[PDB]
Amino acid sequence: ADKELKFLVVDDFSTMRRIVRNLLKELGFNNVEEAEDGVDALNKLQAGGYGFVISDWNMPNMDGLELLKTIRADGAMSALPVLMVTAEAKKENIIAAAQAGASGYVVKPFTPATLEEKLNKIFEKLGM
Ligand SMILES: [Mn+2]
Ligand SMILES: [N+]
Repeated sequence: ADKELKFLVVDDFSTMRRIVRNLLKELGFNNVEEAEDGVDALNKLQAGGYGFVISDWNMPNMDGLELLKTIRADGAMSALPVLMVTAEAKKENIIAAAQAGASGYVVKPFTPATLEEKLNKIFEKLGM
């Protein structure tokens, strides 16, 4: 994928965002910004420039599932890739994410290898 691809990393906890940001850097992606909930995320997304969202599940103000649905229903942002992160693979979460059109899911805690594989799966599928 293009190393200038701009990522938005969304989580209400700084430590989780820092993990993802560092992993993206290791993979060669330095164009990365952070958001602390779904509303903060949409505010950044609608300001423009983003090509990929990595979002947690549970957040105040607007949670990750709601963020995903809002993105998918948006007349402009509908196609934006969104990788959802879930604390544990409760089948209901995984199912809900799939139904709502998530690009992929990853269960935390996750290894660097797992995130890399998940991202590449999405890139390759989308011809990125
Ligand atoms: Mn959370
Ligand atoms: N939700």
